[PDB]
Amino acid sequence: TVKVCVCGGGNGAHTLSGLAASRDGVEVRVLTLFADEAERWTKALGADELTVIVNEKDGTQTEVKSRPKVITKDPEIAISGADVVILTVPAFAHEGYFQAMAPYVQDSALIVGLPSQAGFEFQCRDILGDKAAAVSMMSFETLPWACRIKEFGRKVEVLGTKSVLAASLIKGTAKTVDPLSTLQMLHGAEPVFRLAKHFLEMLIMSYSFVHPAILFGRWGSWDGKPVPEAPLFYQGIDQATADMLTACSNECKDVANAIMAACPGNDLSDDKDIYQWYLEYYHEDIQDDHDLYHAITTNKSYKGLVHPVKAVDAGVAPDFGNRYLTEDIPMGMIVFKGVAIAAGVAIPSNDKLIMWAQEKIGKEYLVDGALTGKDVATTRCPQRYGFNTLDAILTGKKHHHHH
Ligand SMILES: NC(=O)C1=CN([C@@H]2O[C@H](COP(=O)(O)OP(=O)(O)OC[C@H]3O[C@@H](n4cnc5c(N)ncnc54)[C@H](O)[C@@H]3O)[C@@H](O)[C@H]2O)C=CC1
Ligand SMILES: N=C(N)NCCCCN
Repeated sequence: TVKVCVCGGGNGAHTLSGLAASRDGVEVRVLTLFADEAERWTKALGADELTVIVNEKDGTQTEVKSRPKVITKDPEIAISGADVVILTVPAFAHEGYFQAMAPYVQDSALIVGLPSQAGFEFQCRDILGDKAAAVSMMSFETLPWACRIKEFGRKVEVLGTKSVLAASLIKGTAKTVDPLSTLQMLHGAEPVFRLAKHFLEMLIMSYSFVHPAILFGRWGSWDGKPVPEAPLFYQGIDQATADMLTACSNECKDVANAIMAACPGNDLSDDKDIYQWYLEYYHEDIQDDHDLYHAITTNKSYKGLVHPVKAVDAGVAPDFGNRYLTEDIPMGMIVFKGVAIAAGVAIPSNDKLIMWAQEKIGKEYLVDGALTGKDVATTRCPQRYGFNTLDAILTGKKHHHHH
């Protein structure tokens, strides 16, 4: 039997619990530490099975029905004996699960971030301590599905499910169940999971700048004047924002190259241009792909997608807060900035974006190019956990003298 603990009670948690529990020889324990979400889910589901509606490419809908073994807020029941522990929650909830699982997680456990967001492994290492080197840490780029709960506890819809998805892996000393094939089995035929060469590649390939860039490209020098209605998001970018995304992406390559040169045996060559990335994973949706601007603006899976806005005098105004900034900055850009400092690589365009973004949401992470902001302890930059060197970042071991 493979024993999976699904952490969370969101769209993803519902879907993953639904899908994973439908597989033969799989036992699912749902863990959720959000107050009494666990009891609520339980009362709601009753004696029925959890239902997942999957929208196929045919336009048809397949119904998956299954039941988890237990739905609980008790980590001892959820984590003990678990072969795989999958965290599917907004990144701010990760700290709580790592803290809860710590004294119950076995050496052999595969600890999965679905999705991880940036700094997932640094946090995991810090919280689990000496147990971190034993377990394996798996980081997935994004969520496998586009999904929404329809009826809490008992029904979730997959609007679409990704064709391919990448994940990185830090192997522990303990032999886990096979990370890639086990995860694949839980998800079914799709996405077709591939293994990223190195976890830092996966972290950098998050392109945490993307959403901060887009918001800046449309609201950067915003004269305060309202607009009639929510402007297009991705499809609404101009040439300047495209260039900005190219600049940031290059800064990603810069950091990647610096690590490789300072640290032999760390293959980060799969860090590619955002433009080169778009064509790899959206080609069938892009009608005009001669450059990055056109690659993004003619992307058919970006149509109808608009900025978050709110009602103001004489029209509509950008709605910051959201998760483009409250997540992508502390759980994204800052982490990348932490690696950039450790590599010694300047990244003026990422910096430009951080400084602007944090002000919008009334947070402070970066000050004078240095990670000394008011709320820097709420981020996952490796420096926050005392991982200050590339070696510390890579291996999780601090230094270490010795009189
Ligand atoms: N289609 C989708 O739902 C997409 C979501 N994602 C990403 O995947 C991640 C998971 O997505 P969802 O499952 O939709 O997230 P969600 O927003 O549905 O998750 C809500 C869950 O977060 C936890 N939570 C909320 N407030 C909390 C609190 N203050 N303290 C402790 N726990 C709390 C609870 O368990 C709650 O059930 C997100 O980071 C999202 O950005 C990525 C692609 C698509
Ligand atoms: N890391 C990637 N390759 N893609 C990120 C998916 C977008 C999540 N906002």
